[PDB]
Amino acid sequence: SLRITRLTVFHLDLPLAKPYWLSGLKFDRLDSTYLRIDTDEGVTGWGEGCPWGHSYLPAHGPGLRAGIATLAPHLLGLDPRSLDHVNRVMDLQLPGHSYVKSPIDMACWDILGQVAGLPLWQLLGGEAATPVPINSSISTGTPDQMLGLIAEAAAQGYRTHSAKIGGSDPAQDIARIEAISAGLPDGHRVTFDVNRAWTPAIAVEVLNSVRARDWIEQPCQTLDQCAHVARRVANPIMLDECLHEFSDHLAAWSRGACEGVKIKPNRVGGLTRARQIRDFGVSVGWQMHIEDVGGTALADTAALHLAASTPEANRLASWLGHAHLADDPIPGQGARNRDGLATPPSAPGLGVIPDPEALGRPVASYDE
Amino acid sequence: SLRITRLTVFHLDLPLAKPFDRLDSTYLRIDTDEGVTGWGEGCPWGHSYLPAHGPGLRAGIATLAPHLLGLDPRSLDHVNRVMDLQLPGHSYVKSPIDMACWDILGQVAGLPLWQLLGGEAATPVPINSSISTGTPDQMLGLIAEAAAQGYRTHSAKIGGSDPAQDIARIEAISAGLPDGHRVTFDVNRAWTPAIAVEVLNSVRARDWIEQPCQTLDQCAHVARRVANPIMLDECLHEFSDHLAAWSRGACEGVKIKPNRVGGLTRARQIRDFGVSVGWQMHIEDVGGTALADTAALHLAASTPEANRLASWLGHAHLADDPIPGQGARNRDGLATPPSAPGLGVIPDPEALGRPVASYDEGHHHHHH
Amino acid sequence: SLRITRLTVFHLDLPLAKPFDRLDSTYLRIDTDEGVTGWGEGCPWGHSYLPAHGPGLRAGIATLAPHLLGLDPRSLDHVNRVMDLQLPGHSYVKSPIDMACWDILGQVAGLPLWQLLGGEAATPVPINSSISTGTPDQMLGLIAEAAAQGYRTHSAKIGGSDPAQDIARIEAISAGLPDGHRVTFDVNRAWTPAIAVEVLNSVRARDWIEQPCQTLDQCAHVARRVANPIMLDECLHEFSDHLAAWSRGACEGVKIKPNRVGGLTRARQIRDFGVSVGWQMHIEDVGGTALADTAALHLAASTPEANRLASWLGHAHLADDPIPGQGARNRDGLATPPSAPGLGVIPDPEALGRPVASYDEGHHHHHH
Repeated sequence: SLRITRLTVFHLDLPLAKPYWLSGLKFDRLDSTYLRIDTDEGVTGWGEGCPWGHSYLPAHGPGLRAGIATLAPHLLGLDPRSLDHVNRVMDLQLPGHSYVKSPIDMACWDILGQVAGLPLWQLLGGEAATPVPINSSISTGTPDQMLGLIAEAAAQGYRTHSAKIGGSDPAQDIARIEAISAGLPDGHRVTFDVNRAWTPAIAVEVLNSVRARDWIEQPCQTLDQCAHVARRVANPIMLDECLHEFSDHLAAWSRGACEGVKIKPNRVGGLTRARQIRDFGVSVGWQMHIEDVGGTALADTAALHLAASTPEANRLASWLGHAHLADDPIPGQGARNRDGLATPPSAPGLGVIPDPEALGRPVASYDE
Repeated sequence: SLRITRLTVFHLDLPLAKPFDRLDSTYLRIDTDEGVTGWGEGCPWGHSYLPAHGPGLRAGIATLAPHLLGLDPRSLDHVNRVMDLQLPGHSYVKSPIDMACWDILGQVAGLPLWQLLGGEAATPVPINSSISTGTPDQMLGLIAEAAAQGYRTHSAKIGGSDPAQDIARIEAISAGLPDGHRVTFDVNRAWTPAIAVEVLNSVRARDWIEQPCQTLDQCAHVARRVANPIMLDECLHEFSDHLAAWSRGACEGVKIKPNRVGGLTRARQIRDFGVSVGWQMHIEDVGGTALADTAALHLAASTPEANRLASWLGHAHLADDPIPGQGARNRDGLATPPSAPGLGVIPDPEALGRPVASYDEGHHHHHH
Repeated sequence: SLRITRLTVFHLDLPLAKPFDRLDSTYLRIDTDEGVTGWGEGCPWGHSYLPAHGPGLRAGIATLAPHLLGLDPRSLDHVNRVMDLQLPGHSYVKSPIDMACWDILGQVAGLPLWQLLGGEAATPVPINSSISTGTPDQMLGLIAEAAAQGYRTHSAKIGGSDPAQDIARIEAISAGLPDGHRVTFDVNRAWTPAIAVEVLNSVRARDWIEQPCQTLDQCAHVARRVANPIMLDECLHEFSDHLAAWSRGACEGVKIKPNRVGGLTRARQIRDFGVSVGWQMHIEDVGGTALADTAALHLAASTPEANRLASWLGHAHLADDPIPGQGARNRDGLATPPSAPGLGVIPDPEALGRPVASYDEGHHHHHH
């Protein structure tokens, strides 16, 4: 009886606070898509898809909007409360393209929350709007630079740190790892994030040279390569970018490839798909970072609802995308960082409402 | 801010239509502070079928009651976590509690359960018959009678220590089906691997065989050696058993029963897993009234059609009805779940009788 | 020192002969500074068949265009590496780009593509028919018609939720073939493992079964349990999927489609792997005009005869032809690739219409 009536697509140019200079490109800004879903009864949901550029994952801004175009005729007329059904239709009408699917799913969850009068964290089964620890991002440099950046991060109140390492020089990674692990303040945690920059050979060489037993995030490009490394080294392994769908998680589990995963809605295709993965992780005793790939506090809030509803023993720190942006299109809205922690809203649905006058003029609109 | 205020336990002596001649059923009413009230049923098929019995169910509620009081029943995963913390195992105890909390959530949301479980419609679900064991043409008599009733799937009970009569049963039934109709051979753990191998490799029929043997290991052994699709049921008590079954490659379908697996929250995760791996599923409860039948039918109706087989209605086997004209009933071999908010069945406490237990919150200045 | 100078994108609305009633095809012209010009086609079979759609293809070219400009198109592996760096996945986008660079390389070398892919001759390749689903003798009518045309291999479309009609289809078609002729049963992911096991073990026919199920895991399960050769297709998106299929022992053949795998450079590696492990292969594209058909036929013709099965020509299903009298065409159920340098098909831009996009190199002192 409830029925999707209009889909409206907006495009946001979001400059980064720290641009960086790629070898192939000055990586300057993010191409975010906001999606508004209107229904016949005046309940309206919002979703965000914002890929981390077009080189990070199988995802890009222009493809996201092109994907919505293709899906739009089929989403019109659906009951947005029947969430698994909406996902089935999307998967029927456009296979893959999980980055297209995530803001559509997110906006339907928003509608369902408003209709039920429940915040997303409660629909996802959580007892409370649990404050979720936020991790810092420590850029690559010397031993002394990164450890100075860590002391800076600790002063802002971060207690979990993502130290960015990697490159095909093993000896400087060894010196980075051993300095950072030995020079942490008390109670603080590091993850060493390699972001696929190692081959199995380099991974085996550095990790077997090192006394540190901290988390290693996604050392290699593929699951096969990562599972190879895991058999040969002594560190906990966190997987992330190689995990595109549920069957990849099933594969990671049966190989014994990891002790933790990151879950990111824009990688896996929304909150419906991300919740199934979360629940699987709980069942098998994974520890999990739950965040999105990038963009505004809109996407950040969606994933933090999943993070907060996740049991304490399985939940690790979240990352907030909007902390790295220089602009804010939804000021004072959604889940924000105060003293190293972020709390999701308890308002029905997603609890963040964009003003369309802050967003510019719609790039596309679809109705029937 | 919604809270559980009272738990009330009812016990129902239900005579069977075809006489072990009666069932011990437990009804559970859960009251809240805002006057929304949920119902659940747990009814083991005797005490000898599963790790489950009537007296144990009420002792389990007794054990769990102090911990359920004061919980938010909309927070369904949290409620399941507390129950698992406070009484490990005992999934037959937890099934009615989780059922009644789903009921509350649906009423609070204004949504029927099949929609909360993601389905697009109150889909009419095919019902299967139970054909009791006899001679070939005794059972072939009973199938024609069931076909006359409007059953299009049939569950024929076979098994024994004697291979020759089970061969004659299978080949007669399978060749002498009416057109369009399906038969499942339910052996119900009666075979050893040896007999299963001899029977199934002497037989031209390639119909479903439901749980040939006692254990997962034994069933996986049979499956490697025979040509039939294998359906698993009684050996699967939690999600990890389903994971083990998939990794062994032991089956191509599972039966999902809320009283075996610990309720609807646990059954849904299993269902979603089964859809992911391409299982076909019978979704039904273990026994009892149309209350437990309806809860399972909401899950069945919300399942994709490619993965959904016929349901079994327990109440069809009873002489008594405590909830007349209510819930999901057989209409020409189909059953449609209700589309009222929540479960869509409300017992009258006058039809049930006097409560065997009641559990309440108490004042701090109270004196006897 | 050869450089890409311009990329021009054309969009072609192609009506189907038998009406979903049209195809969205993309033609791509790549110009160089030395005046040698290459063409590619990418045409997904609707948007619902693979992770692939028309609008996404052009958005993908848009994303990739700045990075392709100024590359040497003779350096084919390098071109594929840049594309993989700049847009991960999206193999349907990359297929026309790689195709057009092969075209350039062939013209530059003075060699037809089948020779650059190592083949001794423009070998005439057997073509297979498509037999749409019906009754047994409907499909047996359509096979006799295809036999009259000169088809000696037939791809009969089967599948459904109903085992009994698929059994009757298979046994009639397989027994009622004309002598010398081959049938492949293409189910196209329509079966669950349960139905696949029941159907294939009820059937005397030992013909090819093409992709019974949705996933690699599900197909590997069926193969362990049945007697037919299994052909894999839609589940294989990159080289690592083919490696996984071989290590699982899931199949005895694969279909290779350039639009699924990311073009000719990726298809060749797969082809060479398949020859090494003793696979038999159908080599064809996903759909579209004789442009994409010809590119696939160059690969098919260069394949050893022991490993090569029949090709399918997409253009045979279209009402329109944008490139008349050109490329590889059916002659009595055989097709010979051209022996002109490169691809051996040059579109006229006047027959296509006005370009939907164009991308160019720009001067540094330029002002609007």
